[PDB]
Amino acid sequence: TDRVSVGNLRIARVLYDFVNNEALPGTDIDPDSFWAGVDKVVADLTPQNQALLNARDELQAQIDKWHRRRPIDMDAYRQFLTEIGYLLPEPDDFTITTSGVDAEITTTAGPQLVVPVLNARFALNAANARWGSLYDALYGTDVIPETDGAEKGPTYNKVRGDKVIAYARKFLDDSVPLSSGSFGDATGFTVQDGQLVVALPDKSTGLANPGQFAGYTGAAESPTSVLLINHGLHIEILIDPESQVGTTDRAGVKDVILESAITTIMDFEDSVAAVDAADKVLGYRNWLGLNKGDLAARVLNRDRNYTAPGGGQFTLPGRSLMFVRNVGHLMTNDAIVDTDGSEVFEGIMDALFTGLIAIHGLKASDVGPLINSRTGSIYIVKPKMHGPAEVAFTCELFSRVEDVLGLPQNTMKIGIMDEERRTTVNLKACIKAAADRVVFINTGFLDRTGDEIHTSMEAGPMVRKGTMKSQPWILAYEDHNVDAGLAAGFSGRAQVGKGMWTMTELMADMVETKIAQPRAGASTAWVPSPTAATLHALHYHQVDVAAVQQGLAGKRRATIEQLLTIPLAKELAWAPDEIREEVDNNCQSILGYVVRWVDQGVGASKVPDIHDVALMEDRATLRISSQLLANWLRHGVITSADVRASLERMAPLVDRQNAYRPMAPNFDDSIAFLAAQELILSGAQQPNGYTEPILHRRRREFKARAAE
Ligand SMILES: O=C(O)/C(O)=C/C(=O)c1ccc2[nH]ccc2c1
Ligand SMILES: [Mg+2]
Repeated sequence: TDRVSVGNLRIARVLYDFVNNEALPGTDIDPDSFWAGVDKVVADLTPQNQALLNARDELQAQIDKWHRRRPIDMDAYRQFLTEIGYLLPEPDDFTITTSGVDAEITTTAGPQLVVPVLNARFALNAANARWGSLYDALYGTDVIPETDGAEKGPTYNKVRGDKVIAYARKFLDDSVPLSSGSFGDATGFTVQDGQLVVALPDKSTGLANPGQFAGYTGAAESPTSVLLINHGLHIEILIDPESQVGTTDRAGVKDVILESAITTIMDFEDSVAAVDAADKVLGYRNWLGLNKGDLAARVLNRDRNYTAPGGGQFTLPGRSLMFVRNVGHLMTNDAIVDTDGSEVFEGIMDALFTGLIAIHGLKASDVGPLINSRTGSIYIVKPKMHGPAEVAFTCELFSRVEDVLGLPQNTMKIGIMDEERRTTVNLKACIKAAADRVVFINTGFLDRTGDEIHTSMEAGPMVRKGTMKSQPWILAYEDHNVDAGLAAGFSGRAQVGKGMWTMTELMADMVETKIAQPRAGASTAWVPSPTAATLHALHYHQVDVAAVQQGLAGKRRATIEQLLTIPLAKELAWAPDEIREEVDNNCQSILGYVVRWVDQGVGASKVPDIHDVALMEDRATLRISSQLLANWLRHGVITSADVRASLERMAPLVDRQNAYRPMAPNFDDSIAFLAAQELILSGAQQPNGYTEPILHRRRREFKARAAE
């Protein structure tokens, strides 16, 4: 049909054509030595991949047994885990040796953006979100309360605009402070002899710390803009009295631009639905556009030029340093199949194909104008790993792709996600396994909750979904992550990252609460939009991360006993109503996500919950919900009759909460509905509670039954 024959591999034509005509040219790599390398690498590495997945299952079953066979004694649970190799011994202290890393990762602290790579429009904006308007972000979201007078209507509201402006002025004061006065009384900006002087109504002043003055545009007397700096992040004041917002401003300021999303993660994993070669080629084509510099729908902003505080003409990068998030070790994709017809490990494929593609990010001009890494590294996030032997295996896999691609060893750097229990209680061993390729560690708290629930499925009922964020195990897990990174010398070398803020409409809540992440010494945290990146940039001007990290070293705040504390609910924990509610809540979350996945191949979007509070979540949330319900089922809390009633109930609301095809009132005809049912009912049987097998299968079912 459409398969090409390369050795033991039968590649899909769409993939074979794309790689040949689009990816390879300019890579200075013979289009034949490559595919041989694909064939070799697949053949040689497929064993160990399959052996590691078997290890997971073997381990999972011993744990299922120990709980079935009955209290809960911590010291016993701990000895058992050690006995089974689950809980490996902790290595001697060390320091990572990664090099060739850009400043956005080794040094800068600031928000990290995650965008689905199959959406070029999102992917463009995310790349362009290195710089963002603070007026926009304040005006458009509820950071400035829509009280009275300040309501946000079809036209621009001057009262609301004044409210934004005051917010930004107060921000300026608390970031680049004046030696005397306050930006809110300022009337003009000039640069005179390399210093910056702010025209106050009664006098003039400079910055308290004059070094925070980074540059400017336009003539030094009537500057177009003035560039500030705090905590290694740039602030830009756009000056134009001629403008709309300009005339109303006491110093004629049009805007304040913040350096926001310092890095972005282009995603092939949980934020996309890609079940075939057709799907993977789209994301591949976009990642290529991104690496060349020519992705268009609206284009990638080019770099920003400035005048240094004297006369020199420097430049700043206009884009976010891009990572790519490959899929993990579990799934296979039929984009490539062997002679017997077995599907090829998608993880190995992603390494070969995202690595190849990223070579363009390394070179400018002719067959792309734009450069990702200034230092010659390729940044890859590797999710869903369980233990140091799976980290090691990812090293080796990268070592081999490099050989195939002809890059120096250690080019491809790894972004380690701490989002599986077996990784968590062995994190030091995971970092040691990747000591010379590791550019971050990051707490993937949602997936981590999923694994947490599935690992102890046979122990008893779990606490509700909302109760998880406050649990002893997850607070220990968050801190433990930071101690290990800092111990291994991440400060000034690698990022130390935290999770995603899914409540996309609740920005005031984000601005008030997300500050805790850098306060815990994390040099980066995840946001789901360019706007939330700008707002989360504020926290880094408020919190000196370098120092928090500095005064956290040497400390150990988690014990293994705290990590291993299973989030079990106590006896008589819940009234009948709180259960019905939690059931309805998970069924609506599962329904509204799965329906967009199977029917439209959307892996991440703005989906309203039960109360229409819009949440932008991905498969990790689904993994939590479906595993939670599955767990309550397994342990008596609810029945099978209950699940169906809830699904049946929530379905028509999801339909009304949404091109779209309604699941109600015809339930066993919607493949999506049958998927959401399967996810819950087959939940305990899924390997590690993983949601992709069912999802992939059911999406492919939808694709087929729609061709005619
Ligand atoms: O915690 C995890 O397991 C994790 O890796 C997070 C995510 O991947 C994630 C979550 C929600 C999102 N909304 C938009 C994008 C997005 C991404
Ligand atoms: Mg995850």
